[PDB]
Amino acid sequence: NTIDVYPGKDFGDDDPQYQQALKYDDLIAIQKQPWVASATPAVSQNLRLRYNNVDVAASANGVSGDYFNVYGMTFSEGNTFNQEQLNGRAQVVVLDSNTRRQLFPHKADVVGEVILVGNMPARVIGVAEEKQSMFGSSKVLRVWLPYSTMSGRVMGQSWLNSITVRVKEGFDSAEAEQQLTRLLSLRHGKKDFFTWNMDLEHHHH
Repeated sequence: NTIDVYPGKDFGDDDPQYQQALKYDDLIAIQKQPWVASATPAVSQNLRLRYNNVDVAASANGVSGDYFNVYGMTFSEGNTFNQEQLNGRAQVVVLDSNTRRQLFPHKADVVGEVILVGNMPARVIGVAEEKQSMFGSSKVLRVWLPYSTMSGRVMGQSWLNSITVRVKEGFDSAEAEQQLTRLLSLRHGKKDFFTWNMDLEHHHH
């Protein structure tokens, strides 16, 4: 009914070698299948975070900030983006627990710190805790900014977190998922991704 496609083998696989599994050309190929109503990517930008002498690759996502709820992430410090930050395109950032450890190993509190997100300074407004979330903790360094702040900023190189494929009404969704899987295995020469098929009504994330 809707089918998510994810890179790698298991939930939580965002290691470097999996980030490039799903291609824009794959999205376009899916989009042309006759059983597909629509197919949408979720995209991160890879950039570098700079704080003092730390300079590290990270994946940044622009989110709408009900985002943390729907994935089961809570905040160990600070909070999610408020309405003015979202409307105002504010230069503010939420850290994952890996990023927080990397940049601020010693600090008791990091809310109010400023980091460079690529070439854009951003005030840290919270730290998200991923360990009890749907997919567990990241294997890489993740940050989140307001979607509006990210839109039109070419902050770095994009990769596909996932592709969500809506199946046309009345089509057999198990067979759809099998066709999707054949299509992509053939384009890749292997099964380096996995799928999660569900009721549109349950796709709350």
